Amino acid sequence: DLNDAQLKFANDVESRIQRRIEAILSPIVGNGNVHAQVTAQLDFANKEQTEEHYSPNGDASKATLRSRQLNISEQVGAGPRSTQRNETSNYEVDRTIRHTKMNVGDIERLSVAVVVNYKTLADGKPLPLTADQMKQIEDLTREAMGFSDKRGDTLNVVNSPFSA
Amino acid sequence: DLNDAQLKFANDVESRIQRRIEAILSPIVGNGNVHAQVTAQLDFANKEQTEEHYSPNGDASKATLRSRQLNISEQVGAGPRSTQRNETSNYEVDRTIRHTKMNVGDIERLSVAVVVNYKTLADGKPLPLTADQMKQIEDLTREAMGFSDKRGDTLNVVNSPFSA
Amino acid sequence: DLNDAQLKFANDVESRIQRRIEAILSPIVGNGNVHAQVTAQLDFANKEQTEEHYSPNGDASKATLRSRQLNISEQVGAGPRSTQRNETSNYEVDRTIRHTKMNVGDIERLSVAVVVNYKTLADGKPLPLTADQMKQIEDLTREAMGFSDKRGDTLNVVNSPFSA
Amino acid sequence: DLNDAQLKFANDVESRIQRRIEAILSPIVGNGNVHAQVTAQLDFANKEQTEEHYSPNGDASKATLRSRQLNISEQVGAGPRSTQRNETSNYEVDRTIRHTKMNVGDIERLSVAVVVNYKTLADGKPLPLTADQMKQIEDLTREAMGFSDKRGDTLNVVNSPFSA
Amino acid sequence: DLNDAQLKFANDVESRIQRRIEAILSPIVGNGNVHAQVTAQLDFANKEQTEEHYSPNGDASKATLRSRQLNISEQVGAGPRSTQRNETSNYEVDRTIRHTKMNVGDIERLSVAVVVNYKTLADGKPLPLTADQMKQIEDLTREAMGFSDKRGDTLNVVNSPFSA
Repeated sequence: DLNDAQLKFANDVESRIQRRIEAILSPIVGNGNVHAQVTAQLDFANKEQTEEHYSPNGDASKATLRSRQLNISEQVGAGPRSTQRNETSNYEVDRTIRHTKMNVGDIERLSVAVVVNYKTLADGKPLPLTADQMKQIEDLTREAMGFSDKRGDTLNVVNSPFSA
Repeated sequence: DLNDAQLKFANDVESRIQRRIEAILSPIVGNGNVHAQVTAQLDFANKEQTEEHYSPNGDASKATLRSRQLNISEQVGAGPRSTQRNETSNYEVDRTIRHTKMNVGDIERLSVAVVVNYKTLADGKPLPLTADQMKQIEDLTREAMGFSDKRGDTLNVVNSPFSA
Repeated sequence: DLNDAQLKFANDVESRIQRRIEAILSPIVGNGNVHAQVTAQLDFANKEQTEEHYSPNGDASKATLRSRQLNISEQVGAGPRSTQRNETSNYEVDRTIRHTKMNVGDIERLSVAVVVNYKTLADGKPLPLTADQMKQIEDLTREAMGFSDKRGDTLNVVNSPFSA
Repeated sequence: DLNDAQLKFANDVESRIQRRIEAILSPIVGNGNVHAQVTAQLDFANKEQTEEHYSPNGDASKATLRSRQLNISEQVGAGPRSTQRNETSNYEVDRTIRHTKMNVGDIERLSVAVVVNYKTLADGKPLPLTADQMKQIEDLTREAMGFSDKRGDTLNVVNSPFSA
Repeated sequence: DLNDAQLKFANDVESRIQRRIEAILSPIVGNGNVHAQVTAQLDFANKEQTEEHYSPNGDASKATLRSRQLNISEQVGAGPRSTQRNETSNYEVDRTIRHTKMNVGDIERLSVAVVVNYKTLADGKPLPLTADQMKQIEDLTREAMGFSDKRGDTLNVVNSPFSA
């Protein structure tokens, strides 16, 4: 029931990422000379979070006060000195409440496998690509897939001649 | 259901960013001599936040007072001196409450992949572009995509001859 | 639903900024010899804010009083002196409450990409523009776009010959 | 909905400022020899403010009193002197409450771009204008646009020959 | 009843992972020259979790205070010294409540078995593959299956000639 809807959601996301990669990889490598497939680890767990933050007021310069009683006594007779300080302070503090409801269906970790073809010249020899072109393909695929390191995304692009 | 609506929202945003990039990249590079694709990491999490800020009043110059009782006693007989100061102060403080409801569907991180063609002169030789022109394309794409560093936007523009 | 309305709002704002830029850039550069595209980062977050400000009254010259009790005693017998001052003061303070509801749909950051053509004389040679003319175009575009530094606006105008 | 009404309001304000500038710039520069465009940053945020002001009464000359108790005692026996002064004062203070509801749709910052043509004499040579005439145009545009420094208004008028 | 639905859910997930692997393994190894099967250990246990986190306030620099009473007494007569410090502090602490409902049907551990064929040249000799090609197949399968180490995923790809 709901599981099938989630699976179809994942399939559509993967297909659209695949198409976005193919769109940029087509003009330079050529139609059919590139194949990519995407798998997506998604987030279907309902989470609700409330965050409370208090600004520190331990420093007297940023401390906000409402009432303060400072009783000071010094009975000098060091000799028979007698110092007494009774201090009472009531503070008002900065407060920030944030309520967050995470979206259901977010992407947790995306791994993408891309395979490119060789280059057959007018003679027909399948000449492999170069390192610079491979780096360009890797960068383009990283851009298309929305590659990020916080998610833990992995990308692998290899070059090999396609079968007949 | 709602996930499909969010996905269509993302697709429309990406398509419009793509079209905006293509619009400026067309007059100089030429029709079809430029291809770009956009992926968008969006924000579909409902967040509500209330912020409270208190202006500090620790300095006597900016401190606002309502009532103040200052009892001072000095019984000089340092000898048998006896100083006593009882101070009570009630303050009124500046207060700022901000209530914020973040919009659903905002952009978190935008990465854009752009590929340009080579230059075929009247002879037909695919002459590659220059560094200055590449920098101009990068700047134009950054302007079109709304490039920002707080979001974490990444842009990659590479030059390569298009396939037939 | 609402997201589409927000997107159409952004598109209309961007189109009108584009048209305003084109309107001034047309008479001097010429029809079609200028192309500009605008992207707008907008504010669709409902914010409500209440601000309270108290005027400081720590200086006796600007302090407003309602009731004041000053008991002073000096029993001179420094010898066996005995000074005692009990002071109680009730103040009235200036107060300013400001309630603000920010508009939904305001502009946060505007970045604009403008491209101009070269100058083809009667012979037909595409002569590039000059530095003074480029500075004039930059100033005119800044004026049209409502360029501001608090928002974080970025503008890029480059000169390049248009393709056929 | 409301955003479109606000945008149309901004467009009408900008168009009327443009027409006012054109009206004075026409008789001297000539019909069509002047083009101006206006952009307006407006205020669509509902603000409500209540201000309370108390006149200071720390000086005995401007202090208004309702009741005053002054107990003075001097038991001279400096010797065994004993001075005691108990003073209680109740004041009445001046008070001014101001309640302000700012208008929705006010102008925050106006920037205007104006371009003028060259002067083609009977021979047809496009003779540029002079510094005095440019200063006069700048002053007239500042007057028409309602130029102010508190708002942060910026004006740019440049001279360049119009294209065919 | 529900068990059959869960089993069909597992079968669909396994089939889609199998198809994703086959899709990338087809262009290089060839149609039919690759066979893969997937088994999935799934999560059909309903879990609900509430998390509470308190920011530490043991350091006086990050400690937020509401009321503080500090009575200090020093009766010097080390001699007959008498120090007494009574300190009472009330703190306000940061608080974060997270409520999480894990999705039913998540993947716990995925193990995948892939078998590839040999290479029969024009002569017909079944030449085995190379180490580099095997490593490429392993990497592609890891990318397709969403291989992760936290889950405990295991992958085994072996090379052997297919039977008639």
